[PDB]
Amino acid sequence: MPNILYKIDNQYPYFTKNEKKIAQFILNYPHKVVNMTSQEIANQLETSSTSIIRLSKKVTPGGFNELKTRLSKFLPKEVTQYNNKLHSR
Amino acid sequence: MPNILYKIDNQYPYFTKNEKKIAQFILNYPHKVVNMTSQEIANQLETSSTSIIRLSKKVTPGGFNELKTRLSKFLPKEVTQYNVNKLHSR
Ligand SMILES: [Cl-]
Ligand SMILES: [Cl-]
Ligand code: NA
Ligand code: NI
Ligand code: NI
Repeated sequence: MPNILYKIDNQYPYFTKNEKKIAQFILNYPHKVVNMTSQEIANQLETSSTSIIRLSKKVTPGGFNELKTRLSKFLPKEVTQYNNKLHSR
Repeated sequence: MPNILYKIDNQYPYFTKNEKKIAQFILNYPHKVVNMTSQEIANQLETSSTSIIRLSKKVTPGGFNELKTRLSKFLPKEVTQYNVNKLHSR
């Protein structure tokens, strides 16, 4: 079974300085990322939205939407009824 | 300021299967947790009280009781006097 965080962690050392900044953010704040727009991430990291998109496409074919989808699989499931579902994105 | 739920949410993906079970319960039922013992949580989750204590110490140095103290800061405050608030109990 694939694991996007495993991939990013192990590819990380060969990324550019800017790619590393974005990747480290993803690895360190994977929960926060899934409910952020690319523009929001860019402002937080003092980079461009485009850069967030390009690194997303580098690590997964479907880019930013797919990165968030994939991340969400490794986040906590949410309670459906308080007497479970995939984490939101 | 620090936020223990923020920490657990963002560390969660790298935890072991058992740690994730415990952490998901804390994240999903944080109010329920503050008035449970580690043995009660263990029985709910079909795991060991020691594993609850270990996960607690992993996320906060004071362990299980400190976990509950920190959680209580993010729970509703309770009414001190009913006249026609205080830190949530632990
Ligand atoms: Cl690894
Ligand atoms: Cl978060
Ligand atoms: Na970071
Ligand atoms: Ni969440
Ligand atoms: Ni209460």
